[PDB]
Amino acid sequence: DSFDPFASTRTFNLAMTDIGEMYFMPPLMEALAQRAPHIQISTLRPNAGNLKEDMESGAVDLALGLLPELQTGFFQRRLFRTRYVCMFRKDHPSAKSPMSLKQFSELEHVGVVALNTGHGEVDGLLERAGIKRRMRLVVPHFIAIGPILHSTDLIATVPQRFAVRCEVPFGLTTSPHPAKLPDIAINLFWHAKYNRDPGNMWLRQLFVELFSE
Amino acid sequence: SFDPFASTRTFNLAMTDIGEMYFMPPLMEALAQRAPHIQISTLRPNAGNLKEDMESGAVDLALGLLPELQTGFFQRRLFRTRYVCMFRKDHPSAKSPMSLKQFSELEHVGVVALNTGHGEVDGLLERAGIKRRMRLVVPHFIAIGPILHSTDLIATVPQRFAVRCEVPFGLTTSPHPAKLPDIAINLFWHAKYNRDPGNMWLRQLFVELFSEARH
Repeated sequence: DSFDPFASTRTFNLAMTDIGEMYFMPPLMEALAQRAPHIQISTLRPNAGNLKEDMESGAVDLALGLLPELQTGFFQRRLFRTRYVCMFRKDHPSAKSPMSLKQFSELEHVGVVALNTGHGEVDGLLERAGIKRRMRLVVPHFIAIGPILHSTDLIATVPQRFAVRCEVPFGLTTSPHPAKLPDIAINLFWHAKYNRDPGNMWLRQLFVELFSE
Repeated sequence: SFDPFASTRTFNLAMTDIGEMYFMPPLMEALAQRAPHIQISTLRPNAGNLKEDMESGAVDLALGLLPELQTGFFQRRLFRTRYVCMFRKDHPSAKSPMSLKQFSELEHVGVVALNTGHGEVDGLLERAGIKRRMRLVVPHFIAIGPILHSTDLIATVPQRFAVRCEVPFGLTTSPHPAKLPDIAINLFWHAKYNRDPGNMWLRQLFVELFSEARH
């Protein structure tokens, strides 16, 4: 086909995690305002069936995150790797940075289940490393984290990006995590069929320009 | 009997993402003094089979619209919330109260919000013949604040959600230019546990904290 961002009115469909939405969308829409102001963007969670078939059909253009299932017929590219960080409200009575493992186990925690994303492991990685945490609140997803941490003496274990997005708006501070946790690798997946498609290419290159390290 | 100051029970609460964002901070803040040894865990209403889970006792309370819960379920109105138009405060052109004209002229973020009272909006507007430049459509509300803060987009969003996001993201709101209905936000619990001291107490706390009935 052909592609002119100035004029293009095409709809792009992006699969991403909720945090992925929170992190990618604002600087992307900000960029798209000056680069392709007439195209449309719609996001969806990866779980919603069926990612392989939909990406193969063209219903979904790109996908971002761990998404380990996509292998054959899929090009991928790593935008960045992110570390886990301990985050809490700045005026916290006792929390300190860098935080000791002892204090970590002593304090009370909010847990994000984060089922079927790479961030679901943490609550188990800590358990298998023999680190007791007082789980005062357990929520499925990350949306309520900032608000909760701001109004309580709770602490949370979140990826560094979620921390940076929330630090200023909710008066939160962070701390290098007291527990040896792995990094998460964040990739950009696109189907091999559309590897040469000008539009898909352009949007890809934009994602790389914006987010890659 | 049930003693909050001593109890170490886990309570399970079914609620939407916005519901989480709104109910959870002032609740945990309150529980810090009243019952500092209990545990709370939340979940979306769609996950699992909610009636069976609530009847079995896996889920204690559920908050929202939830028209599915009719029989064997007692409900209690916590409040009524109205739709509001939100955007960043330093917006080049957006004004409050916002004119319907300007609303149709500006660009929008849509939250699909499937299986919610909030899902209807995108349709209610269409059937009222109101065109919108849907620049970005997202499934849920999590990315809204950040997006609005960084772009000249505007969004149709529930009153309380707006209240949560105004201060952190430097957002202003506006009475919605379109005639939209109010959503009724209720507290549901199963009839089996209507007399259960713990469940009763937690209900009473939810009423004390969030009910606007008397005033």
